[PDB]
Amino acid sequence: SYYRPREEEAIPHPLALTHKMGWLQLLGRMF
Repeated sequence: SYYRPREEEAIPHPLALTHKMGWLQLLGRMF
């Protein structure tokens, strides 16, 4: 695991997915 402050889990949420999706692509575990 790693420190990432933005690291929320909510699939419906615009947490990063809509703006640029910078870290979901390397994370993959929650979505």
